Amino acid sequence: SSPPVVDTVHGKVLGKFVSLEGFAQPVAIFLGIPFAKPPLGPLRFTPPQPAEPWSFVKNATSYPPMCTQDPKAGQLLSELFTNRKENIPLKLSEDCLYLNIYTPADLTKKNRLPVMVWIHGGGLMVGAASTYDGLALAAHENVVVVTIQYRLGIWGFFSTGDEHSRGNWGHLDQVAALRWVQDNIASFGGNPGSVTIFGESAGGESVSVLVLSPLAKNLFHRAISESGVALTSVLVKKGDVKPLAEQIAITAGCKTTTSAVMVHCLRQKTEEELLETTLKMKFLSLDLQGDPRESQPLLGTVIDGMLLLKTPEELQAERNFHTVPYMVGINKQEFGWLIPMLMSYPLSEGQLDQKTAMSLLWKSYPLVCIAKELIPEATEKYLGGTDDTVKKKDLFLDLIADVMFGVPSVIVARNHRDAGAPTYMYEFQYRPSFSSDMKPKTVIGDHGDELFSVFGAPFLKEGASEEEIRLSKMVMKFWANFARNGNPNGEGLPHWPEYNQKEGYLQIGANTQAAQKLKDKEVAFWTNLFAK
Amino acid sequence: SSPPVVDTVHGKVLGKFVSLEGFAQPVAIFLGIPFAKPPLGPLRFTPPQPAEPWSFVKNATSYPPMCTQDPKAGQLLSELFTNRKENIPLKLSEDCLYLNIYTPADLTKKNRLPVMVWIHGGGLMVGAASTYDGLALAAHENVVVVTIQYRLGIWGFFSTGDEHSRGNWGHLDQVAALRWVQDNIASFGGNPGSVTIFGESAGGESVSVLVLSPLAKNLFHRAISESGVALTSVLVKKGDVKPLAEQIAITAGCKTTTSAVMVHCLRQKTEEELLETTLKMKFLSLDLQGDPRESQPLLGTVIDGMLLLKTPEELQAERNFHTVPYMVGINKQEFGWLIPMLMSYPLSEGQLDQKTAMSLLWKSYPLVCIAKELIPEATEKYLGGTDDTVKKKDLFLDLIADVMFGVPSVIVARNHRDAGAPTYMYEFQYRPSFSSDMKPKTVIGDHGDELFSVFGAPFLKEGASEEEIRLSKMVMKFWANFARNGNPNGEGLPHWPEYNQKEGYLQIGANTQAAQKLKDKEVAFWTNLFAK
Amino acid sequence: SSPPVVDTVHGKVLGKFVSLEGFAQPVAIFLGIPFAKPPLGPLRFTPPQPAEPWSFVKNATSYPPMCTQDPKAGQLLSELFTNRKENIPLKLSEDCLYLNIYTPADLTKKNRLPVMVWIHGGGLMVGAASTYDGLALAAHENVVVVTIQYRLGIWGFFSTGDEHSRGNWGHLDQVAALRWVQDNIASFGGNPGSVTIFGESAGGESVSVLVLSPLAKNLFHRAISESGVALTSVLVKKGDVKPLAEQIAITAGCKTTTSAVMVHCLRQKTEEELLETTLKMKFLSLDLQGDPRESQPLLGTVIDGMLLLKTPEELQAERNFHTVPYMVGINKQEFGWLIPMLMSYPLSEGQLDQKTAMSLLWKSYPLVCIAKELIPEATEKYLGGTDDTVKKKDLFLDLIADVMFGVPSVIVARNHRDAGAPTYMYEFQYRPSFSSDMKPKTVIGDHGDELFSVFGAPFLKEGASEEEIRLSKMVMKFWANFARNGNPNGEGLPHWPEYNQKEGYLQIGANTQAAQKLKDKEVAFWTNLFAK
Ligand SMILES: C[C@H](CCC(=O)O)[C@H]1CC[C@H]2[C@@H]3[C@H](O)C[C@@H]4C[C@H](O)CC[C@]4(C)[C@H]3C[C@H](O)[C@]12C
Ligand SMILES: C[C@H](CCC(=O)O)[C@H]1CC[C@H]2[C@@H]3[C@H](O)C[C@@H]4C[C@H](O)CC[C@]4(C)[C@H]3C[C@H](O)[C@]12C
Ligand SMILES: C[C@H](CCC(=O)O)[C@H]1CC[C@H]2[C@@H]3[C@H](O)C[C@@H]4C[C@H](O)CC[C@]4(C)[C@H]3C[C@H](O)[C@]12C
Ligand SMILES: CC(=O)N[C@H]1[C@H]([C@H](O)[C@H](O)CO)O[C@@](O)(C(=O)O)C[C@@H]1O
Ligand SMILES: CC(=O)N[C@H]1[C@H]([C@H](O)[C@H](O)CO)O[C@@](O)(C(=O)O)C[C@@H]1O
Ligand SMILES: CC(=O)N[C@H]1[C@H]([C@H](O)[C@H](O)CO)O[C@@](O)(C(=O)O)C[C@@H]1O
Ligand SMILES: CCCCCCCCCCCCCCCC(=O)O
Ligand SMILES: CCCCCCCCCCCCCCCC(=O)O
Ligand SMILES: CCCCCCCCCCCCCCCC(=O)O
Ligand SMILES: *[C@@H]1O[C@H](CO)[C@@H](O)[C@H](O)[C@H]1NC(C)=O
Ligand SMILES: *[C@@H]1O[C@H](CO)[C@@H](O)[C@H](O)[C@H]1NC(C)=O
Ligand SMILES: *[C@H]1O[C@H](CO)[C@@H](O)[C@H](O)[C@H]1NC(C)=O
Repeated sequence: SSPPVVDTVHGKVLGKFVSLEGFAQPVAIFLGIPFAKPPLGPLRFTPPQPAEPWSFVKNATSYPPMCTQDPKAGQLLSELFTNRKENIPLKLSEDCLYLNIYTPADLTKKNRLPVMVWIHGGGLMVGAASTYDGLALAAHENVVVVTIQYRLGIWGFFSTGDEHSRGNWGHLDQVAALRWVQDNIASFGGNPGSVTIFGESAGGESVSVLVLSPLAKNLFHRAISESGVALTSVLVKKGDVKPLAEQIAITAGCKTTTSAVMVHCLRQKTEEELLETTLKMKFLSLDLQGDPRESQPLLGTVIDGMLLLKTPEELQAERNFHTVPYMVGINKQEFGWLIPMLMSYPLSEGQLDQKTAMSLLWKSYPLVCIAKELIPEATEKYLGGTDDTVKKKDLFLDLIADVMFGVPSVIVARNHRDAGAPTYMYEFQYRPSFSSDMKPKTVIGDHGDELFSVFGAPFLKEGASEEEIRLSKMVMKFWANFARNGNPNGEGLPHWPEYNQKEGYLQIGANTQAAQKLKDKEVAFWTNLFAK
Repeated sequence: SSPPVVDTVHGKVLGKFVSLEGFAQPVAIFLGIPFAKPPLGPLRFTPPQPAEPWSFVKNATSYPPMCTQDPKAGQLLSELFTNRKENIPLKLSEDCLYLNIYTPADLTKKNRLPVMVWIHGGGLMVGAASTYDGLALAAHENVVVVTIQYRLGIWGFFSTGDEHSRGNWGHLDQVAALRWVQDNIASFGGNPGSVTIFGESAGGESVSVLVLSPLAKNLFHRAISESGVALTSVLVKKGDVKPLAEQIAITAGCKTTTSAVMVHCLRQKTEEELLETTLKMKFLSLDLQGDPRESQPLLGTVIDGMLLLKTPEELQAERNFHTVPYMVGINKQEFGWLIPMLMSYPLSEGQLDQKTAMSLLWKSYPLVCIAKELIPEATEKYLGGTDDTVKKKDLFLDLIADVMFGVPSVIVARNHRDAGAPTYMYEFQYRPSFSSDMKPKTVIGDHGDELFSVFGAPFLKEGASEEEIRLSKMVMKFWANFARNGNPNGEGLPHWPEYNQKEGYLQIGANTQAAQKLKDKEVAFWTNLFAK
Repeated sequence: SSPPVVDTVHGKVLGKFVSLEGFAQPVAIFLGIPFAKPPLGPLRFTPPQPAEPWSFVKNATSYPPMCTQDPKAGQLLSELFTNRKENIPLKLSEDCLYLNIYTPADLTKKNRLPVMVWIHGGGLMVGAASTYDGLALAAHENVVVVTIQYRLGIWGFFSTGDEHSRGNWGHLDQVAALRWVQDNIASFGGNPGSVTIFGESAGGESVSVLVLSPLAKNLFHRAISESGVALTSVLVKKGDVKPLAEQIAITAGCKTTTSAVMVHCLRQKTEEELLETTLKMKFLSLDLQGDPRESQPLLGTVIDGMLLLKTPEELQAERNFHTVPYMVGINKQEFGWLIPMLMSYPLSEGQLDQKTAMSLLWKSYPLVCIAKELIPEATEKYLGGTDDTVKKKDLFLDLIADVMFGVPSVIVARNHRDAGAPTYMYEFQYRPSFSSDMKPKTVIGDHGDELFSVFGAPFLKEGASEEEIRLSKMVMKFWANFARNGNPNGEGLPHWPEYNQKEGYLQIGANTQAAQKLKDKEVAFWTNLFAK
C-alpha cells in the first residue's frame, strides 16, 4: 500500500513493507536509521554524539555501510552467518553508526511489543548489522527486532590507557544505540520498557559487558549471551595497553612521544591509512613464530573507568548492582571449524599428537592464555585419553573451546545466579543445513550454528528440512518468550529449568531436553590449574 | 577631517572620509567589516557564525577579498558591472564574509537614514561586494548603502540533500549580514527599522528568496529585484540534488559512500583544490554536446527546509506570511549580449535559422528547461515571424530572455500583488555609455545595464552625457524614495503606477513613462505551453 | 614506605619520594602533572583549556617534554642553568603544558606551606621546567616548589595583531598553571593562599607581566623578578605586529591574504614544519648586516587586550590596581658572557674601540632599541673613559646590560614603590663555581649566576666551597622568607632594607650588605637620552 513513515525524535523516517509468506500483517523494515553523529574527523576515538535532526522525510531504505574492517574477512563472515537468501554486499565507511529495525506491529495503531536489540559478533574486528535479517523473527514471534552496529577495531577500541583515549568507543556506541531505542522504539510499535539485548560471539561478550557496565543500567531489561562473555579473556584487555597503542601508532607511521601525540596523529590518518594499518597488524589470525605472549589477538574491551570500573572478574564478584534475567549459552563444538579455519590454524594435517599439541596450545596463548608451565597438565587432561592421533586433535579442539567459551560462560552464569537474578543456560547441539561446504560432516554445533535457528534462517533460505524448520520455530519461541517475561518457558515448548543450585540447563538440538551441571567438571579443573 | 571611528557590537571600527564633489558632508566609507566568522576549516558547508570581538580599533580601510571563484570570470564581471572609475583588483579567499558601508550621515550626530543592502549577482558562482561603489548613491539620495558578500559556488551552495549538508550556505550568509545590520547599522547613522534589500541577477533571485524565507522575516522592510527572482529556474535546484553532490565529490577526488563521507572529504580539500574542481565542472559555460538535461549549469538555491520550506512556486501560492513593498523589474534585452557572451553561445555567426534555433534551445535546457517536445512550439511562436535569419537570432534571444526573466518576474509580481502587498514593476530600456566595446550598439537594455543608473555611475566615471547624468539622478531618486516610503513616487519624478490589477508599470529609459500589462502575452503563452 | 599518591581535582596522582641528605622528611616529587589540555591541532594559537580527568592513578614520575624549540640552543641552556648533578635530556613536543611539584610537607597530615611557582627563562624561545630541580629549596626552606612550563616561540607568541590570533598564548599558559595551583596545591601540602611567583630572565619579564595583567589578579600574593621585567623592550613587541606575522607565515610557506588565512595555514603545519621555520627565522643570533631595525629578535609579549590592556609603561603609570610584595633584582654583569656568547656577538677579538662600538650598538638595535642618532652620545657616556680598547669592551658590555636590565629593573621597582606596595631590590655579585669553563674568571654576576644560590645548587652538585654553600643557604632563606611574609628579612640574615624613598637595596654576594640608589645615575642618563 503506502511506505511506512514513522516520526522519531530527530525527524520522520521512511521505510518499506515486506510480507513473510504465511503472515498477513507485513513487517515494516527500516534500514540505516542513524543513531549517532558520524564519528568522522576529530570525533574519532571519542564517545558517540547525538545525530543531527533532519528537515523532511529521511529514507531508511538502503543498507548502511559497515564499519571499516578487513573487507575480505568481513564479507566472508557476513556470508557464513547471514540467514537471508542472498548475501548483501556491504560498503566500508567510518560512517557506520546506524541501526536497522524490523517491526511486525501495525504502525497504524498504538503497539508496544517487546524489543530485541541484536549485537553482531566478529571479534570486535569485523562485522555488520545488515548481515542478520530480522524479518522472520519479528513476524514469527511478534517482537520488534533491532540490529545495531558499532565501531570496530582501531576505530572502536584503540586505547592509550589514559584520558587521552580511554577506549571502548565501540561499547559506548552500543550503549548509544540503546539510548536511541529508549527514546524512539515506541514509535515503531516497540515497548521501550521491555528491551532485551542479545548477541553472538563478540556480541555476547558485549552483552556481558553491558550487563556489568553502570552506563548500560536501565537501557535494557533482559540479556542473552550466545557463545561469549566478559570472562572470554581474548576479548578483554587487562594490564597496560600503552604498549599496544604504541605498536599501532608506529605501524600507522606515528610518533609515540606521548599519548596525546599518538591520538592526534591517528586522527590525522585517513580511513584508508588506518585500514592498511589494520591489515599490517594482522589481527584475527594466529601467529605461529616468535613469542606467543606478544602476538596481540585483536584490540578489545579495556577497563576505561567509564564503561567498566574494573575487570569483569572483580565486578561479578559483587551482588550490589542492577540485575536482570540473563540467558548464557554455548554450542557443542565452539572451536569446531569456524574460528579455527578463519584464524588459519595449523591443523591442516587431520590429526595431532601430544607433542605438537602442547606446541599449538602455546602459540594459542593469545586465545587461551595458558602459562607454558601449565601447557603440559592441560594437554594431558584432555588428550591423555586415546592414543588416536585424530581423536587428540578433536579433544584438542575441545580444550580450546572450553577455555574460550565453556568454562567462562558457566562461571558467569553461576555468579549471575548467586547474585540473585534469573539465570538460564543452554547448549546448542545441531548442525545446520546452511553450513559451509568446507565444514566437515562430522562437526556438529560449531560456532554460530544457533544463529540460523535464532534468526529463522529456515524461513528465508531454502532446503531446510521439517526438522530444522521446527527447531527454528522452537528457539525463536524460547528467545521471544524470554524477551517477554524474562523466562524462556511457555506452553508448547520443552521445560527449560532455571540455572539455580541444581544447575539445570536445556540441551537444544534435534533432541531438546533438560540436563544438569554444564561443563561442571571442566570449570572445576581449569579453576585449579589456572590458580597455578 | 579625522578618520571616522564607529563603535559596533563587536568593537570599534575605523574608516575614511570621501567627498563627492558637489556635496559638502563627506561620506564615511568602511571597507571590510566582518559580519561573520571566517567559514574556514570545519566551518565550511555550515551556517555562518558570529564574529569574534576585537580588543582595539579595527581598520576597515582595505577592500576585503572576494569569495573563492573563477578568477578570470570573476574579474571580467567585476569590470563589466563596476560603476567606479578604476576597477579594483580583488583577492580570492574563503575568508570573504565581509560587508562595506557607505554612510552620508554626519556621524557626529544621531542619524537614522534609510538603509539599502545590496546583494551582488554572478549566478551565485562569481561576484564581489567591492565591485559596486556606493559613494554616489549614498550622497545623492542621503541613504546608507551597504554592499554585502556571501559564499559562492561549492563553498556556498553544496548540498547533499540531507542534514549532513543541507546547503544554501550563501543565502544564510546574506541573512547573517542582514542580522548584523539590525544590530549595528544604527551606529552608522542608519535606521535599522528601515532596511531595504536589493540586488541584480542572482542578487535579485536572492532578494526574492529572502522574501519567501521565514528566516529573513523582520530583517528588512522593502525589497527590490533587478532581473532575477525565485522563479528563475536556472538558480534553484529542485528534485534530488544527491547526484550533483556525488558528481562534485568525485570531481574533487572524493568518495561518495555516504553524504557524511562526502562532506567530510570536501572539508579536507584545500581552498585551492575546490577551486580547481570548480574550473573542471566548467559552470557558467553552456555545454554543446551530450544530453542537455545533464549539463548542470551551476550550484544554487535548494529547498533545505531551513531557509525555504518548499519550492518558491508553492510558497508564493500563499497569502499567510509577512509582506513588504516589493519592486521587481527587468531590462528590454535580458539575453542581449552579456549573458550569452559569457556562456559562449554559438551565435557568432550573426544570424540563426528555425532548425539551428530548436537545436540551441535544446542545449539551452539548463537555462530555460524546455522539454524537447515543446521546443518546436516555442521556437515557432517566436521565430515563426520574418524569414530574416538575422532577426530570428534576435527573436531567439528574446525567447530565452523571456523564460529566464520576463515571464518569471511578472508572475512573481502578480502573486506579491494578489498577496496584498505594495507591488511595483519596471522595464529598463537604455544603453549605458559605460557598456563594453564588444557589445553591439544595437543592444539596448542588456543584462545589468540599469546598474549604472542605480549606482550613479555617471557621477564616478567619465563621458556620461547630460541625458545619462539625468537618468541616473532619476533612478536613484526612485530607488531611494522606495527605500524610504516603500513607494518610488515623489515630486520631481514621472508617475510610477502601482502594479495592481491594471498591471501598470514604469518604462524607464531615455523616455520614462508608465504603461500596462508587462509581458502579459508572454506570461500567458509560456504558462500554457509549460503546462503540457 | 610507599609512593606518594595525592588526589587532585582531575584525579589521583602518583609521585616518588626523594630524601635530601641532612633532612629526615623526604620530599615528594611529582613530574609531569598536566595543567592544561595539550594545545595540539586546532587548539594551537588559542588559550589553554582545562585538562581531561583521568579514571585511575596517573603516574607523575617521568620528566615531561619541553615545548618545541631549537633543540641545540635549548639543551645548551638547560645544561648551563641546571642546578642538579646530571643534566636531564629532554624531549621536544607541542604537548608540553605540564608542571613539576616538590613538596617537603608530610602529605599524611594537613599542611599548608607557602608555594613558590617558578617560571623558567629562555627569551620566550627556549627553556623547560625540568631544568630547575626544587628538591633542595623545598627541603631547605620548607616550602612547596612548583616549576611550570608554557608555550614558546611561535607556538606561544604568534600574533596577527587581531582577534584571529591575539597572541601571548604563553603568558596565558602561565596564568593557567597559576589557576591550577589555586585549585590543587592544597593537596600537596601547599597553601593556595600564599603563592609566590618568581622567574629569571624571560621568566622575570613574565612575572612582571603577570603583575600588570588583570587576569593574574588573585592568583599569586608575592612576586620576584630576576634579571628581567616588562620594561625589557626586547621581550615586549609594540606597534604593528602584523608584519612579523606575515614574515613568519611566508617563511612557513603560508599565504598572507588575511589574518584568518595565516592562522589557519599555520594550524595546518606540522610541529616539525614550524620548528624548521623557527630555525629559518634565526632569533637567537644577532643579525650583523642589513638594517638593524628589521632584525626581529623575537616573538614576544604583545598588547593583546586580554592579558595586557596596554603597554607596561602605561600600566605602571597607575596606582589603581591590586598590589603585592615585589622583589626585583639584577646581577653585576648581566651582559657579561652568557647572553653575548649565545648570540655569537663579534667580541671574540678581546677588545673594542669607539668606532666599532657605535657599530655594534647599532646592530644591537633589536636589544637596546637605541636610535642611530643617539648611538654617539650613549657610546661616549660609557666608553669615553679610558683609552684602553679592552676596557671599552667591558664598558660596552655594561652599556647593553644597563639598557636591558639595569635601568628597566630600577624604573619598575620605583613605580611599584610609588604605587604603595612593598618593594625590594638586590644586586647579585658572585661568580658560581658551577659556571662554564668557557666563561672568563673575571666575570662576576653574569646572567643567571644567582640561579645556583636560589636553587641550592651547592646541595645537589659537587665542589661548592663552604662559602658558596653558605651563600646559597642565605639566598634561599631570603627568598623563602619573602614568599612567607612578603619580606626577605629574618633573624640570621643581613638586614635587607625596603626599596622606599632612600632606595636602599641589598648587595648579595661573598660580601652581603645594604646600599642605596641602584643604577641611579644610569636611570637618569638613559631617561634623558631616550627622551631624545
Ligand atoms: C573439504 C575436505 C573434505 C573432502 C570432501 O568433502 O569431498 C576436508 C578434508 C580434510 C579437511 C581439513 C582437515 O580436517 C585439517 C583441518 C581441520 C580443521 O578443523 C579445519 C581446517 C582443515 C584444513 C580441514 C579443511 C577441510 O575440512 C578439509 C580439506
Ligand atoms: C567578440 C566578437 C568580436 C571579435 C573579436 O573580438 O576579435 C563579437 C563579434 C560577433 C559577436 C556575436 C554576434 O554579434 C552575434 C550575437 C549578437 C548578440 O547581440 C550577442 C551574442 C552574439 C553571439 C555576439 C557575441 C560577441 O559580441 C561576438 C562573437
Ligand atoms: C674560553 C677562553 C679561555 C681559554 C682557557 O680558559 O683555557 C676565553 C679566552 C678569550 C675569551 C673571549 C674574549 O674575552 C672576548 C669576548 C669577551 C666577552 O666578555 C665574552 C665573549 C668573548 C668572545 C670571550 C669568550 C671566552 O671567554 C674566551 C674565548
Ligand atoms: C547515501 C545513499 O545514496 N543512500 C540513501 C541514504 C541512506 O538510505 C541513509 O543514509 C540510510 O542508510 O539516504 C536516503 O536513503 C535518504 O535518507 O533519503 C537516500 C539515499 O538513496
Ligand atoms: C592585512 C590585511 O589584509 N588586513 C587589513 C584589514 C582589513 O580591513 C580587513 O581584512 C577587512 O578588509 O585592515 C587592517 O588595517 C586592520 O584590520 O587593522 C589590517 C589590514 O590593513
Ligand atoms: C609516555 C608518557 O609520558 N606518559 C607517562 C605518564 C607521564 O609520566 C605523565 O603524563 C606525566 O608526564 O605517566 C603514566 O604512568 C600515567 O600517567 O599513567 C603513563 C606514562 O608512563
Ligand atoms: C579466507 C581466509 C580469510 C581470513 C580469515 C580472517 C579471520 C576472521 C575471523 C572471524 C572473527 C570471529 C572470531 C571470534 C572471536 C571471539 O570473539 O571469540
Ligand atoms: C573560464 C573562462 C571564463 C569564461 C567566463 C564564464 C562566464 C561567467 C558569467 C557569469 C554568469 C552571470 C550571469 C547570470 C545568469 C543566470 O542568472 O544564470
Ligand atoms: C632560531 C631561534 C632559536 C634559537 C634559540 C634562541 C636562544 C635565545 C637565548 C637564550 C635566552 C637568554 C637571553 C635572555 C633574553 C632577554 O631577556 O633579553
Ligand atoms: C524516498 O522514498 C520515497 C518512497 O518510495 C520515494 O518517493 C522517494 O523518491 C525517495 N527519495 C529518494 C531520496 O530517492
Ligand atoms: C606507576 O608507577 C608505580 C611505581 O612508581 C607502579 O606501581 C605502577 O605499576 C605504575 N603504573 C603504570 C601502569 O605505569
Ligand atoms: C590602523 O592600523 C593600520 C595598520 O597597522 C595602520 O596603517 C593605520 O595607521 C591605523 N589607522 C589609520 C588608518 O590611521
